Order: sequence, then C-alpha cells, then structure tokens
Amino acid sequence: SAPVVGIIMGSQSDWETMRHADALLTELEIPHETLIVSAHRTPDRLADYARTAAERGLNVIIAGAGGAAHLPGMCAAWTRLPVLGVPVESRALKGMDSLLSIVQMPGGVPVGTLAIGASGAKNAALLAASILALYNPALAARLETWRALQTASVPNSPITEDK
Amino acid sequence: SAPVVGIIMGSQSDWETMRHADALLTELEIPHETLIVSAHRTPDRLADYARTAAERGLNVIIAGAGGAAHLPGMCAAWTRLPVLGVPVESRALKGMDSLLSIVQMPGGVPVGTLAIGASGAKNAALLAASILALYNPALAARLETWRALQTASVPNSPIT
Amino acid sequence: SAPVVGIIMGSQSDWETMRHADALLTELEIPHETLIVSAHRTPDRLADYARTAAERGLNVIIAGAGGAAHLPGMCAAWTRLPVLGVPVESRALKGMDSLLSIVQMPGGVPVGTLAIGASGAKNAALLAASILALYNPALAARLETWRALQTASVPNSPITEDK
Amino acid sequence: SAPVVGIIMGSQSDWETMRHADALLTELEIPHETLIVSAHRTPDRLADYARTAAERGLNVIIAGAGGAAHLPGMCAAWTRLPVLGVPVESRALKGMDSLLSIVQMPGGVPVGTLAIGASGAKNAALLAASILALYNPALAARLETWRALQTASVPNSPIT
Amino acid sequence: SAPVVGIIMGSQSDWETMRHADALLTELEIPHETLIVSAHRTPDRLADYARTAAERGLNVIIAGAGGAAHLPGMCAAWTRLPVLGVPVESRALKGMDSLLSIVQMPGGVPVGTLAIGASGAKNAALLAASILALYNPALAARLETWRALQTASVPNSPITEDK
Amino acid sequence: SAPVVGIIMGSQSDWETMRHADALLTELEIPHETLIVSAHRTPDRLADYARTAAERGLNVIIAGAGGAAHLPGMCAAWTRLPVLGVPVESRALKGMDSLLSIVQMPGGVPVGTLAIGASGAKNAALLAASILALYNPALAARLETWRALQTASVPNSPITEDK
Amino acid sequence: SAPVVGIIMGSQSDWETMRHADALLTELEIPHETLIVSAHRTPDRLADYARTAAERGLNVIIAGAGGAAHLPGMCAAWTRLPVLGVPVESRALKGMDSLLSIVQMPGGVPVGTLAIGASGAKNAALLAASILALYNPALAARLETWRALQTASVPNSPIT
Amino acid sequence: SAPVVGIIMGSQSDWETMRHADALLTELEIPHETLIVSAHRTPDRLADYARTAAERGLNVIIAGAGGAAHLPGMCAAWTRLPVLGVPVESRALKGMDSLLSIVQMPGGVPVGTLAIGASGAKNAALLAASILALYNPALAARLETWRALQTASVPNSPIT
Repeated sequence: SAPVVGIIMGSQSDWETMRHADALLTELEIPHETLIVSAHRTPDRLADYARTAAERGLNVIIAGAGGAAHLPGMCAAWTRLPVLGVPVESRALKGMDSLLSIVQMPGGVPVGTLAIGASGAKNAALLAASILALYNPALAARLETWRALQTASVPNSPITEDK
Repeated sequence: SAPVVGIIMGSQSDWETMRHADALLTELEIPHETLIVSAHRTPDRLADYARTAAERGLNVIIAGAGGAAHLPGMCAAWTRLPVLGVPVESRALKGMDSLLSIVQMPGGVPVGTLAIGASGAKNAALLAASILALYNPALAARLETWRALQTASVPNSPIT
Repeated sequence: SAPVVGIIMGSQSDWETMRHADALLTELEIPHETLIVSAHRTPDRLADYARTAAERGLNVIIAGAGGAAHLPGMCAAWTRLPVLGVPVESRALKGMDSLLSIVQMPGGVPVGTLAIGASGAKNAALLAASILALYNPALAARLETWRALQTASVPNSPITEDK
Repeated sequence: SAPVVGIIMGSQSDWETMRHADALLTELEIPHETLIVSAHRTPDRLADYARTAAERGLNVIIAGAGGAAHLPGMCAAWTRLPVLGVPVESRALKGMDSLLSIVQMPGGVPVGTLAIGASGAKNAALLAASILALYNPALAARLETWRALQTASVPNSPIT
Repeated sequence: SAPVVGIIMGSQSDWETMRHADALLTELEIPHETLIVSAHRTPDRLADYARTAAERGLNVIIAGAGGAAHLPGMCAAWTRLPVLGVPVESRALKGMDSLLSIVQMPGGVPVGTLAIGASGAKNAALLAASILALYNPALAARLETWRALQTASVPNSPITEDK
Repeated sequence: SAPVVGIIMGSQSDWETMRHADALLTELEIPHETLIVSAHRTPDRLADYARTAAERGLNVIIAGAGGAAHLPGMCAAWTRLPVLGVPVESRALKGMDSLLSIVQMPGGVPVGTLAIGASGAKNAALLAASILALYNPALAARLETWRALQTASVPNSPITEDK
Repeated sequence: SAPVVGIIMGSQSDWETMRHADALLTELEIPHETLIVSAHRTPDRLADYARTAAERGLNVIIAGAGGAAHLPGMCAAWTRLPVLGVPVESRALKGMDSLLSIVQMPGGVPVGTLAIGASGAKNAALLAASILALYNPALAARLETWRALQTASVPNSPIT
Repeated sequence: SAPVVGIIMGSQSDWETMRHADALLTELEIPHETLIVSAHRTPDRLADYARTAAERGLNVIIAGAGGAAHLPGMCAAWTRLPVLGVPVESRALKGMDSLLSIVQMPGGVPVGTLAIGASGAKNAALLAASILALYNPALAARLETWRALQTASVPNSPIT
C-alpha cells in the first residue's frame, strides 16, 4: 500500500506529460505518490523530499521537468535511489533544452533519462516497473504479460484505406 | 560469482568509453561481464544475449554505442530487464546522433539514457549500482560510502 | 505478380508518410508488399522478415520509422538486400532524431536514407524503381517516361496573382 | 572490364573520405571509375557525366561532397540511375551542412544518403554492391562472404 | 524596360516567399523578370538560364529554394553575375536545411545569402537594389529615400495598451 | 519617479514579449521607461539612447530583440550600465538565432541574457530588481516578499483529475 | 576587505574557464572569493552558500558549470542576489548543453547568462563590476577607465 | 588608387580568416582597404566608418566577425552600400552563432552572407568582384579569366 515510486514534477503544466507515468504505474499495480516539487521555487522542499525518500520506503523516483530542467539532477544529488528523468517538451526549443539539461549529468550523479514528452513519461514508469520487478515476482509476471501483450498486439499490416 | 550486470558495446572502438563502466562496477565489487555485441554486425548474437539475459541471472544491462546507436534499444526490445544506454561520442556529430538514437525510444520499450561519453558510462554503472542496492544491503552500504566520499572529497577552492 | 519491394513501417501512424511510397510503386507498376514490423515491439518478426526477404523474392526493402528509428538499420543487419530508409517526422524534434538514427549507420551495414517525411517516402519508391530498372527494361522505360514528364511539367513562371 | 559504378567527388580534399568507397569496390572486384567532378566549379562536366552515365554502362553513381553539397543531387537530376550520396565531413559544421544539403531532396529526384564521413563512403560502396548483386550471382556470393566475415569477425570481448 | 534582375525559384510553393522580392523591386522601379527554374527537375533549363543571364542584360540574380536548396549555388556555378540566395522555410527543419545548403558554398563560387523566409526575400531585393544603385544615380536616390523613410517611420514607443 | 530601468525593443512585435518585463517592474514599484529602439533601422537613436542612459539616471537596461538580435549587444557597447538581454522568439528558428546573437558576446562587452520569450522578459525584470535591491532596502523587502510568496504558493501535488 | 562577489564553480576542471572571472575582478580591485561548490556532489554546501550569501555581504554571485549545468540556477533558487551564469565549454557538445541548461530558467528565478567559455567568465566579472559600479563611485571610475582603454586599444588594421 | 572595397573585421583574431578576402581582392587588382573595426569595442568608429563609406568612394563593404557577430549588420544599418558578411568560425559553436547572428537580418537592412570561415572570406571578395564587374569591363574580363581558370584547373581524378 505504501508508495514505492515517487513521481515528482515542477508544476501543474508538467502533469499533462507526467500523467502517463502515473497511469502506467497504476496499470501495473505499483503503489506510488505523485507530487509537485519545484527545483527553483521550492529548493528546500526538493532537498527534504530527495534526502528522505529512501527512509520513507521509496525505491525509484521519476522526475519530470522542462526548459532549464534541474529537478531530476538535483533530486539525484540528494538521494542514493535510482532517479529517472522525463524531459517535458518546452515551447520554443521542443524539449531539447529539457533533454540536454537532464541527460548530460557529469560522472558521479546519474539520471536515467527517457524520451522527450509523453513517451518518456510512459517509459519512465515501465523502467521503474522493470527495476521493481527484479525483487517482486508478482510484478515481474504482470510486466512479462504486459510486454507480451504489447508484442502480440502489433498488427501485421497498415490500414491502407484511402479516405 | 555469477554476473548480475552485463556491459555490452558494439565494437572495440567503444571500449575507451565503456571501460569507465567496467571500472566503476569493479570498484563497487559488482560481479559483471563485459562483452562486445553489435546490433548491426551480430544481430543474432544480440537477440540471443538479450533474450537469455534474465534466465542467466543478469539484473541490469548497460549498453554503449555511437552514431546510429541501436544496441541499447534493440537489447531492450528482447529483455524485460532494465536497460541503460550510453551514447558513445561519435567523430562528426559528437554523440548527438548517439544520444537521439538512444534516448528517443517510443513508449513501450524503455532505455534509461546517460550522458554522452565517459561520464555516461560511469553513471550507467552507478545507476546500475543504485538499482542493485535496492535489494542488496551490503552493496547499498558500499554505494553510500562511494557517494559520501565523492561528496566529502570535493575541494573548497580551485588550485592554480 | 509476386512482390519485389517490401515496404515496412513501425506502426499505423507511419502510414500517413509511407503511403506515398506505396502509391508511387503502384504508379510504376512495381509489385510490392506493405507491412507493419516494429523493431522494438516485434523484434523477432523483424529478424524473420529481413532474413527471409531475399529467398521470398524481394529485391529492395523500404523501411520507415520515427524517433529512435531503428527499423531500417536492423532490417539491413539481417538482409543482404539494399535497404532504403525513410525518416518519419517526429513531433518534438521534427524528424531530426529519425534522420540521425537512420542515416548515421557505421561502416559495414548501409541504409540508403531519403528526406524527412512524405518526400522521402516518395523518393524511396523512386530510388527502388531506379534500382529495379537496371535489370527490367519495361520498367526502365516507364521510369524514363515518368522523369521526362516531371521535367516537362514544370511551369516557366509562377502564378503571381495577388489574392 | 567497363566500369559499372562511378565514384565522383567535388575535389581532391574529398579523396581522404571517398577512398573508402574505392577500396571497398576493389575488394569486391566491382569494376568502377573514380573521378573528380565539381558541381560548382565544373557544372558542365557534371551535366555531361550524369547525362551519359547510363549509356556508358554505369549502373550506380556514388557522389561525395561537403558543405553546401550539391554534387549528388544535381547528378541525380541528370540521370535515371540510382545515385548514392556521401556527406563529406566539413571543417566548421562537421558535415551537418553536407548531410542536410544531400539528404533533404524534394520528392521526384532521389539521393540515397549514407552516414557523414568514411563510414558513409564505405557504406555507399556496400549499398552499390547490394544493388549490383541483385543481377550478378557471382558478386552476390562475394557480398554474402563479405557480410558473413564481417559478422563472424566481431570479437566477443574488448581488449585492454 | 528590359529586366536587370532575375528572380528565380524552384516551384510555385516558393512564390509565397519570393513575392516579397518581386514587390520590393517593383516598389523601387527596378525592371525584373520572375520565373520558375527547378534545379532538380529542370537542370538544363537552369544551365541555360544562368549561362545566358549576362548576355540577356541581367545584372543580379535572386534565387529562392527550400530543403536541399541547390538552385542558388548551381545558378552561381554558371554565371559570373552576383547571385543572391533566399532560403525558403521548409516544413520539418524550418529552413535550416535551406539555409545551410545555400550559405555554405565552398570557396570559389559565392552566393550572397539572406535570412530564412519573407525577410530574406525582401532583403535580397534591397541588396540587389543597393548593387544596382552603385551605377544608377536615380535608383540610388530612390533607395536613399526608402532607407531614410524606414528610419523615420520607427515609432518611439510601443503601444502598451492591454487588450 | 524618474526611471531607473529602461526597457527597449526593436519593434512593436516585440511588445507581446517585453510587456512581461514592464508588468513585473510595475508590480515591484520600479519606475521605468519603455521605448522602441531599432538597432538596424534607428542605429543613431540607439547610440544616443545608450550613451546618455547613465547621465539620465538609468541604472539597468533591459533590451529585447529577435532573429539577428543586435540591440542588447550594441546597447552594451555604448553604455557602462548593466545590460540585460531578452531573446524574442523568432518564427523559423524559435529564438535560437535570437539567443545565440545575444548571449555569445565576446569578452569585454557583457549582456546578461535570460530565457527565450516571456520567461526571459519576466526574469530580466526580476534580475533588474535584484540589482536595484542591493542599494534600495524598501525594494529589497518587496523582492524578498515576492520571492517568499512565489515559494509558498507552489502546490504540493498536481490536480490529477481526468477530464 | 570582505568579498562582495562570489565566484563559484562545480569542479577544478571549470577553473581554466573561471580564472578569467577571477583575474578581471582582481584587475578592477573588487574584493571577492573564489570557491568550488558542486550542485551535484555538494548540494548542501550549495544550499548553505547561496542562502547565506546576502547576510555574508555578497552582492553578486558568478557561477560557472558545464554539461547539465545546474549550479547557477540552483544558486539563484536560494538567494535574492543577482546570479550570473557562465556556461563552461563541455567536451562533446561544446557548451550548448551548458548554455541551454543555464539560460532557459523558468520565469520567477533568473540567471543572467554570459557566453560559453572564457569570454563568458570575463564578461560575468565585467557585468558584476557594472552592477557594483551603480553604488560605488570609485569603482565606477575604474570601470570607465577599463572600458575606455578597451575601446582606445583596438588597432586600426590587422598585422601580418 | 582609392579603395572601392572596404574589408573590416572585429579584431586581429579575425585576420586568419579575413586575409583570404584581402588576398583575393589583391589577386584581381581591386583597390581596397583592410581595417579593424569592432562593433562592440569601437561602436563610434563603426558608425563613422559605415556612414562615410559611400562619400569616401567605397562601393562594397566586406565585414567579418564571430560569436555574437554584429559588425556586418550594424555596418549595413549606417550605409546604403551593399554589405557582405563573413561568419568567422568561433571556438565553441564553430561559427553557427556567427552565421545566425549575421544572416538572420530582419527585412529592411540586408547583409549578403557567405559561408563560415575562409571559404566565406574568399567568396565575399569574389562576390564583391562580381558586383564591381557590372560597371568595370576590365575587371569583368579579369573575373571571367579567374572563373575560367578555376573551372579548367579542376583535375579529372584524385591523386593518392
């Protein structure tokens, strides 16, 4: 029942993207919490959240941010837990600023970075699931079933119908 | 002790980068295997490697490649294990090709992507350590020590 | 009657782009097949499709994908046939991720890469036609006529009409 | 034996790159010609070369250029033959200029584009080989051997 | 009366951009011609147009194209006249492909390149005007008046009105 | 009452962006002036504005421009005052041209550059405020209150409501 | 004299760049402190440093970092002081990563960003000087002299 | 003979690039002047230079600069003469900054922009020559000869 994944994001405007991570964890029956933590507007909130995450029982953090996207990296600075980063698509630079400011962590403090946007959010949840599945055989079986269904559900040919 | 992390790379030319991952895992006493597996030149080797990884006892795969870098993605396609991707710096485009071809995975098949180059290789090994630490207390304590020493070791001022 | 070109793509969403390759092969009376093969969701389907392509009588493969676009390159890993790659335009990065993940093949495994989007799909079909035309004189004549008409159909001046 | 592939490049400075195409064709015993043809400095040479390519017995043209790289595109404009384009690495922009000015052909006139640099030059020759192999069984068997040896030759682990 | 500037473009779709060059030459009373010449679909048309441009009395060529934009550069290969290049904005890459394929001419064959899009087209006409003005004092006076008016017409402050 | 910050921009079309700087200075009760100065169309206006800014009592200049964005840099060439640059988002290149042409000043003439677009304009005003606050204790207290409110106003969790 | 500018950088490897800021402040006789403070490796050091900067008498902070460069932004998050950011040139991406991760601050927390590299480090110190000059007449006169000498010193023609 | 082309550059560091423009004008016997004029460090020098260019008899200005490259644009702001812009290759961003800050002029004030680097400097001088040739028959014949020799001199095949 207690959360084992934390999904955090800098603002409400990130929710349109991060909701995909939430939905997938729920689908796979992974208890989690979903919070707003602003690296720039609530830096002490971030420090406290990241430094206590492990003792609160969290195993993985999924962090989403856009633009000068510092939330994943700074979270990783304060926790020993694996931190997964979702670059939120930005208006001008289409998430390239988000992507580079998350993935280009210097050696010593990792953030496992996923694709720009909704795909990245979904995949952050799947990656979290695959981490948790290493020690949780029921979840491993649910993930196997999920991946197997994804594969079996791919059609053989396109619907080539003109309109 | 049987390996719990697999480090794979497309070619010898990737080793200058991926050796940083190997060194870090060794420093933390994480049993691992370090292999060349080419998505493009040995696709069946890759398929076999990835599909049997879990049953062989691997927990995490770290995959490095450059250019049109397909090794991490395709590895992830064949395993349920977490796959971590290291973009190797390419000659012309400085690993931007490597980066985009690894990180931009469509929803459904993740690769946790690290920085271009040596930093990414080191961090993939650290990220793998932090994953393993979740269910290995002795390793968790060694990782805590590693992180603590990294933090404590930063000087207060630059030298000239 | 049996197909001599295979058009493959990762998903239905690629069809909006890849249909242009289909239309042009049909226009030039080139028998072909059109399939969905996902590099990431159906990797064994891909392996089987590519490794058997030659014995099934295929001469050219046209492969389209977007984002982390691995389908053309992995197809080329398993076939000795020429593989032509169409970068499908992606939402955030406008097909630059598609383009780099297709064209930047290391030495040893080629993918002949065309333009991002519909233009690339049309041109993949024309390039395939020009390959096939080398051994097929009827098709060579149809291609010559096609290219000649394209040239003769270019207007001499723009319609400069204000609106 | 009359050439069936033409390798053309805009200048001597492209040769460091395009020599990889020449070497590969020679390795596979594909008769070819290797020439300098500048889209910008010898545009009439280019026109003549491209328009007569087919009647001279050429089957594939491999064209290399850098910067505002127009040689492959314009070659394709004048021939019905398949034209393969090699972006040469440029000094400032590392072949991104070369790449975009070759690959982004409008619909109607294709250029099959390979990677920036030596890799692209090698792969253009391989792609040309795979085209020719469709109607030359002996060459198809040599290409099969080449691909098989590439695959079998990849080591299983890196050397230090 | 006879044209002294040639405006050329690859297709009708370029006219939305190149019309700005046409309008400005007309405004400055510069006789010119406006044509479609496709580098890729009518390469012999291009060769003939560029090689005869000087003897036909043209002094400047303004050439517009998008994507793999070869029309300005190839025009310059065949004429000794100054050639001005307008990168037409492309769909996927926003004219960056247009820009690089026009401006990055190797040493020996220049194209004077202007901004991506309508601004570039307007400025190609102004640059042409400034070239012609060197030998044409009536035009020099019209250009001076034009530039002077542009400067005098800039407002001192923005209209800060809320809506 | 007399202005201590100058907000300048190249054209009316920049106002949609620069208005955010104006609004924030007003919010913080910072007297300022807001003007159009075109680097390219009114270069002498710019020279006069920048060279007299200090003697007129200005302490900070906020300059906004897009495309080949020279207004901030040239302002800084003629004043000893701190100049803050706002890259206005451009149509084709999304403000990347704006950004590089403002931030990449060679050593010797600084422009403190903020984010592309509205965010940058808001932050140029906040940065100006933080500069002025160093010598103005009433303003320092208003800025502290503002920053404190920003921090306290961040919600703890997203509104996760489906629609 | 107590420092009124703080120069901070993530690591020794940044010093080759940030030394230009230090030299300029020294040239203008601006008391300052020059420190290593890592956003990623010493986040609590950063928090303390930034939150106490004002009460320690600092007026401006100049922060340099490369790659995923978070030091300036996070410094600004904890201080009301003006923070100036120097993108350090990174190996692979030449400071484009550094630049975007520093300049693209969301509204509410500014960082005044300078050019990638040594130029940016020098200009951050000049920009800090121009800020301090607003309420220090002696410094304003020294900055006027510095700017005047820069202008007067430019040669009229190049040397060969 | 009074100069009819002005070559200007922001600093000595631009000379390695702009010397190619100077050499070409000399080769074609085009009287010119070659000067350092900094948009940022000598803005009044620039204003004077550009505003008096025409009355001094200049016909074309070639302006080179790097980074946030404002010299060509601002020159064009003050003269009715055609201004040609040479993006100097910058250290970090390889002249992409230079290129965008020169070519992306808003409508109303043109700069005819050439390639990044030495090529652009050479081509700015050629473009200036082609402008002058319109009303100088002797020069037009020399330019014809130059272009003809360039074309005729291209080899037919590469050397090894």
